[PDB]
Amino acid sequence: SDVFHLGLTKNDLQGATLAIVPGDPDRVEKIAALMDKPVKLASHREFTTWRAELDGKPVIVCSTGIGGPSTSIAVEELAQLGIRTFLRIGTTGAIQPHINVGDVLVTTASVRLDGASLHFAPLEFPAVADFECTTALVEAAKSIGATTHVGVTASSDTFYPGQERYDTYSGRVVRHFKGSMEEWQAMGVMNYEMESATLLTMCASQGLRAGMVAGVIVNRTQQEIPNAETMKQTESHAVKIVVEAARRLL
Amino acid sequence: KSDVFHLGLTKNDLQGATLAIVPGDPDRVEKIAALMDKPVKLASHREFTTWRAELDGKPVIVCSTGIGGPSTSIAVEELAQLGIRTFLRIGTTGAIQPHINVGDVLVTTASVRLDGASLHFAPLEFPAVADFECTTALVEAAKSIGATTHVGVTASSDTFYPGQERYDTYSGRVVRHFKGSMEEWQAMGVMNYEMESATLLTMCASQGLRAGMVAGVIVNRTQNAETMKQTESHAVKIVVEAARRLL
Amino acid sequence: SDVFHLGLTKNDLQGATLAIVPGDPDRVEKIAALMDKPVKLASHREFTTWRAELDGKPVIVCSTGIGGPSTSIAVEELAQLGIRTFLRIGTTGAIQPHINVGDVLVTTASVRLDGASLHFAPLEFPAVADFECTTALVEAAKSIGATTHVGVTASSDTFYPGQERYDTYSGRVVRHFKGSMEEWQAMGVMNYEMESATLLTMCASQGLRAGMVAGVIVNRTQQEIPNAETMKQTESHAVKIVVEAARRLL
Amino acid sequence: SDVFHLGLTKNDLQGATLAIVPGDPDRVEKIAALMDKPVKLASHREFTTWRAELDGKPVIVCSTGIGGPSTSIAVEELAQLGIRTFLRIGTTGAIQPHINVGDVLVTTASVRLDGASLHFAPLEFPAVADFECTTALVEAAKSIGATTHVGVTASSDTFYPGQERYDTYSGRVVRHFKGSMEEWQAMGVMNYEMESATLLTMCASQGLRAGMVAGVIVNRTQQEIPNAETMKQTESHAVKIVVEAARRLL
Amino acid sequence: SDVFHLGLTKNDLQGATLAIVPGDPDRVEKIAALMDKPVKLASHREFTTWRAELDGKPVIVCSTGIGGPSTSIAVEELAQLGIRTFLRIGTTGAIQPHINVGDVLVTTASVRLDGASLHFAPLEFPAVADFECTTALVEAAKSIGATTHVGVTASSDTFYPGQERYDTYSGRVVRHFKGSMEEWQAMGVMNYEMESATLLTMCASQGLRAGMVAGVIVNRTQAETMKQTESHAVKIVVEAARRLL
Amino acid sequence: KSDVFHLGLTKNDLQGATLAIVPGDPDRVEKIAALMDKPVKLASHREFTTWRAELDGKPVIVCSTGIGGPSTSIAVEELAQLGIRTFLRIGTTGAIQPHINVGDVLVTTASVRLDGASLHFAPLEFPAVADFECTTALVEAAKSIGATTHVGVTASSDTFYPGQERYDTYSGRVVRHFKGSMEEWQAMGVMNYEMESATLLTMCASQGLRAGMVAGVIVNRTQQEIPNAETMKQTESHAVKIVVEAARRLL
Ligand SMILES: O=c1[nH]c(=O)n(COCCO)c(O)c1Cc1cccc(OCc2ccccc2)c1
Ligand SMILES: O=c1[nH]c(=O)n(COCCO)c(O)c1Cc1cccc(OCc2ccccc2)c1
Ligand SMILES: O=c1[nH]c(=O)n(COCCO)c(O)c1Cc1cccc(OCc2ccccc2)c1
Ligand SMILES: O=c1[nH]c(=O)n(COCCO)c(O)c1Cc1cccc(OCc2ccccc2)c1
Ligand SMILES: O=c1[nH]c(=O)n(COCCO)c(O)c1Cc1cccc(OCc2ccccc2)c1
Ligand SMILES: O=c1[nH]c(=O)n(COCCO)c(O)c1Cc1cccc(OCc2ccccc2)c1
Ligand SMILES: [K+]
Ligand SMILES: [K+]
Ligand SMILES: [K+]
Repeated sequence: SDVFHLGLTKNDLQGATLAIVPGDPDRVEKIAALMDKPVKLASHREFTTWRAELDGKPVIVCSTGIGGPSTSIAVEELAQLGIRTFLRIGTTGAIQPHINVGDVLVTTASVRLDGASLHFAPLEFPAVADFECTTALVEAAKSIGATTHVGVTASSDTFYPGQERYDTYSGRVVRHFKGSMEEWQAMGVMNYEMESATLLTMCASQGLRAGMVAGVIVNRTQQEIPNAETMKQTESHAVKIVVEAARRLL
Repeated sequence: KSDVFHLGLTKNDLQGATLAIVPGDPDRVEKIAALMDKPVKLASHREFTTWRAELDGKPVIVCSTGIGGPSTSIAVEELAQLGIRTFLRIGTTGAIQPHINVGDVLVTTASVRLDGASLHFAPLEFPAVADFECTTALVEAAKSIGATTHVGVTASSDTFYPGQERYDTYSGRVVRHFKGSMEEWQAMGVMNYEMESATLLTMCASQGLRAGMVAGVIVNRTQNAETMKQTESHAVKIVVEAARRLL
Repeated sequence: SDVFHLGLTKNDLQGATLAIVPGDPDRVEKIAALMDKPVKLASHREFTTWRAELDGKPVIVCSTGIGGPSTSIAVEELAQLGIRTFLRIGTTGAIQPHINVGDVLVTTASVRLDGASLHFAPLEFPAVADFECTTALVEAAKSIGATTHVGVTASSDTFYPGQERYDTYSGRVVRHFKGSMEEWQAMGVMNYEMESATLLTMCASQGLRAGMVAGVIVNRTQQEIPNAETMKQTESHAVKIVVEAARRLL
Repeated sequence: SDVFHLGLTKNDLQGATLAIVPGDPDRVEKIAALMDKPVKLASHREFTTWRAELDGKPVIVCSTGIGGPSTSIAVEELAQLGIRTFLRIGTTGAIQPHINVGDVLVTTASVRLDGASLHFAPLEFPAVADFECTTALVEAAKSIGATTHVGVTASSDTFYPGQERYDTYSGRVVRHFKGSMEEWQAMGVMNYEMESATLLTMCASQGLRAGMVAGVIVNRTQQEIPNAETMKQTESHAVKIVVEAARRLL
Repeated sequence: SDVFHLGLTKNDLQGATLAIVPGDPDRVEKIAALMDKPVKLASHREFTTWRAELDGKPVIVCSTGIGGPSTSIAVEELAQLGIRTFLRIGTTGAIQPHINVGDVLVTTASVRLDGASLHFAPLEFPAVADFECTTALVEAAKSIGATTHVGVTASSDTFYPGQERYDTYSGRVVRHFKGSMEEWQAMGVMNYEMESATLLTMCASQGLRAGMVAGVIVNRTQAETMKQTESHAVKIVVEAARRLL
Repeated sequence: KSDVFHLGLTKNDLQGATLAIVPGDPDRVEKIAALMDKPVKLASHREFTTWRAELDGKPVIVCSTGIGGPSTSIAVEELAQLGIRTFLRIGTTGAIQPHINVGDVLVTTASVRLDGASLHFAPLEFPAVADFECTTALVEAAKSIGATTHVGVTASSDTFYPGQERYDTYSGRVVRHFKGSMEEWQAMGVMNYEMESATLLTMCASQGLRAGMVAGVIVNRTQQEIPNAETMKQTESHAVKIVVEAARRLL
């Protein structure tokens, strides 16, 4: 292995410069199966890597795990191995009333409610997505025909207090995050997730291209629990979009 | 006499216009408006000069903001009250990357917030990001007229001198916070310096308004009078062509 | 010209070391007319410059515009040309019930609700006026006989949200500035304006003398819309004080 | 399941109130095997859970993954299920010249170079370990006879820039973290890891008991590559200490 | 004198490496009297210094005054003279309902509501007590038989607004501290005092050992017992010093 | 016996006094009070010593604050509760400008806030500014007795050592934040270092109380590190005469 965590060599990639980066290790195979000649490379901790082919060109699929810290490890080590373009796909909870479950969201930039992004750039630096990657995702969503929303995402280091959840062990939220959801809502923020602030900041400040797409599985203004059947269809919809976007970026 | 506090305009003056081009210089307002059909002056107060014109049978507004976030925030807020929903900024800039030449055109995706006024609308963690439709329109308009274009991040400062790390000043010193800042921005891939985009993009993105940013390079910090005039005409043609696609 | 923005040479000043700095470019001609031998020097962007004579000594009047950014340009370039003393004249809105419309205010120091001051000194540094300039303004106010208050001013980078105005397009104020006016009121702050924080900080941290005087045109506890008759008389009253103060500082 | 991520019910725990929380899902079986009646419960994403018995009392072992974010999900959902005491075991890189590879470190408190801790308490709040937990670990290390150091730990949201590593894709470190290692060294900080700031802050501010122990696999002042032989013995040493400390806290 | 403020030479210490550091200059004699052969060395400003014998070993008692600033002067100058272990004793106001007047509190670490700690380490650094010192204080509390609580302390640069007191001249508390007591209460913070954050931070970041113990004289949620509580706590800090010689 | 928590004073003890001179050293209180008519000792508790005197037929208070903002904030609050409305501080200082000499007098217009206590009264953006009437009286009194006076900005630190960039210490190190800080304040025109002005001026200006600050230079940091004990004695007596004369103008 040429790297500390992923368990991969330069030869394993076979000249790949683009990677799709989901959060769940168990979802890596499903994405790679949509492309040609899928093969397993490695699995260590939360990092599972598969290789595939797209229009005769090698492509990587690699899981990051939950959160900025493990995402920062995966992105750095993939960059060392030659990756220059990163496309993230994940699940999300919407905070706007007009956004429904099953909708697809493309992130232009993120609210930095994380710690890892500060290790690459000061807070004043924008957590902005690459223009070519964002274009490819919006065009891919229109190609397959989905309800799409484009805008700002709130990216939090926690699932609970940072997203103003009160049904917890303590039942309390620290002063800084008290009434924060209502503030983001008024500012036009679409949704909550946990990795995009880190990914977009670290790529934009290091000459790497990054894009972000997500499927809505819950709306915070309507309900609190997701549905099992609709989630699988929504995940399938978002996967098709990210693969189609990767096609345009090769 | 007036519906607003500073601009001196009524809703009737706009004639249903929802788009506005916002330069910094009051003197350059006439020049932009003359490129479009039926140009007419409306008001001239302080640093704010407003002109109305017609683009493809649709009314468009041109209004100067002056230098800096404070007066930009006054102009944008008062124009939004009058019915404007789309704002397109055009200005001059100094490039900090060696590959970007004088005469090049730059489109801003988002800005580094080295200003104060942006914080009056959203906390620092909120991204000073441009609208996707506006950015697309500006990029496609630049390709239409044929120009050397660079797309990326811009540093937006509340000063011209210390915040942009200039040492040829009265004091000859730069405060600790900004010492070595230019080298840091350069390493992070930041294209250029200007003085208004962070305020404009933050206030628009956090209030449901569409904003875009385009600039012409007149100097490179790592390295002519007539070349500055040609660069302005090149950039002005792009912002008008982009406005056509957004109507 | 020897400067980037103002369009002036060192010769145009003719040995001048003091400058009166208003905000409105249209007000420059009125202030210069009060002094002997007025002449137009330059007009570029928001910067209009006039040269006059006071007691046989050359004096400059130069507009800064609204806000710290353009003010920082004007002051720096004037300092390069030889100016060592700066006196600001402007309008203001009072936040104290005991201060009435028509009163004159002299600022000792300012609350830094701006960005430009930070480009010259860290936040812990006081935005304080020069003692000789402040004494000259107070004694000039007593010379003409006007109701004067001396104290602290809040200096904001915006006209609307930073001064807690809710009659706007969005009708919202960001968390940081919510309830800020009530806090400044309890702390004894007299008024709101938009330039003093930048001017006083940049001068005090660079060895330049600076003073600040203002006329109250509106009271926030009483009304919102100003007048026409009383505004003109207050602006004529305050201008007299700033010229009289310049006589003492020459 | 009673929770969102772990895939566990309250009855699965069988009355357990203590959990050992490693980072690596693969290390869970190895810790559980030291105790009586070890059995698998669930495996979802980076969260693997096993149940065992210690002196006739049920105990839980659950993986957190790398980083504060996934750690915060695991700790919260375990607290919902009845866990009140948390003991972390991990690997670390030492930054003091007097600490040898193979040594064991017990953390009294942590430097907060993370984001997640801020979602529970403001920066001024100490990321401090529980006194009873710290005592148990120190006495357990004395029991088996290991070389032990007790003190402060630096806890970072990144593996690379936040720990001032320069052998990377960019080869640069952001201004904030430039020269930071030398600063921590002078302040007597022992080591770098990635989860203790989150764990200790979130427990101390919510009435939960937490302790932290680690085995040194590399010294940053000596070499940059860990020895893949003594590492197995070091991790075996640290596991024995955490299990013996758990015995004392039942 | 070998120092700027304290008025002491290295010879005055007679080889002492441990110091008990109260806030009150008038309480220095009272603490020393519990040990053998106490003698006054110096009295300058708010710094009163006595030396005594404990189990045949010399021990220093030196007042710091109220607040981080004067504390930082005393600790630094004592370190120059050879002191390596510092044990603080004081009074406190509890903010938890379960802690009674007369109880004894041992601080593991402190909430940094002070300015002086920042002059030694950035805010992210923990104001944590030394493990050996904390252990000795807990064991000494059991030795005399007190009702003891161990945990986190809020350390403030003011007595009034920083501790959310509204019975003042202004009757107001700045926004930053409005509702702060309730927040600390929910986070399990035991009490308020004015020096621990400075002491613990400056010692932990400079290789010096420090411990903190206090007697509860008032409960914020709720003369006679005030003197008894102080006598109880002083006995503990001297007994703790015995185990650290 | 006492109307306050710390000072050990009743409102009746003040006899109608509204002005207080506030030094740092408890042992310097008697020296200032001896300059005025009918001096009497009221109380001595902790670092707080209080004397009462008469000035031009009007009662005046002298009360020590101790070193640092924390104890200063206690003294000021409890004196205000007893009716004091005007505060004048006197102390010793170390100059950081080459042109300021030992024996000079400094009057502070406003202070750089390198303290913690000031934040408990107003956010950092609020200026630590002195009262205009108090400042005017201090400058005029200095010219009255004839002294070399400088008016400007003071750096007010929560420590004596690292916050004032002293390296001759036990550790020999200064935290990143304050490394190179003295050179920065020097370039910005800051006159000197002391330890209480930021707290005093902020808390008074934000609560409707009048405050003034004056100090005597006993050391210059660019010239030396250890003050001459003979010159300190003379400078102290010089500064005390000014603060009493300034108090006369404000009654
Ligand atoms: O609100 C959310 N915030 C987020 O940050 N994310 C993104 O994934 C983070 C790790 O789960 C996310 O996705 C959601 C949506 C959501 C709501 C409730 C419970 C969720 O979790 C797992 C689960 C439990 C039961 C059935 C299906 C899924 C997810
Ligand atoms: O470096 C820059 N930073 C900027 O923020 N801007 C943007 O305009 C801000 C107000 O001028 C900007 O454009 C430049 C480029 C530049 C370099 C040197 C001098 C400049 O000033 C005005 C000028 C001087 C002489 C002839 C024409 C214009 C502008
Ligand atoms: O509340 C104020 N805050 C301020 O910061 N300033 C200072 O001028 C900033 C530039 O406008 C200021 O002056 C005022 C008073 C005021 C209130 C309402 C409208 C104002 O604007 C211009 C106007 C409109 C209608 C009639 C006369 C003047 C000014
Ligand atoms: O310096 C460190 N910082 C840390 O934060 N951690 C803690 O684990 C975090 C996830 O690896 C940790 O442990 C170390 C020690 C270290 C140094 C170099 C490479 C390392 O990585 C994995 C590995 C690769 C090859 C052989 C053994 C271990 C670990
Ligand atoms: O609430 C407190 N906060 C604290 O920071 N401290 C610590 O001592 C700091 C200086 O008193 C502390 O101890 C207390 C307890 C307390 C409450 C009310 C009055 C107090 O003051 C002195 C006094 C007044 C009247 C009778 C006896 C003692 C002390
Ligand atoms: O540099 C200084 N910074 C200050 O903050 N102060 C103000 O007094 C604070 C408590 O000493 C202050 O005064 C000085 C001048 C100074 C320098 C070295 C030693 C000093 O202390 C007492 C002393 C010791 C030996 C001979 C004479 C005086 C005072
Ligand atoms: K993870
Ligand atoms: K302007
Ligand atoms: K003190």
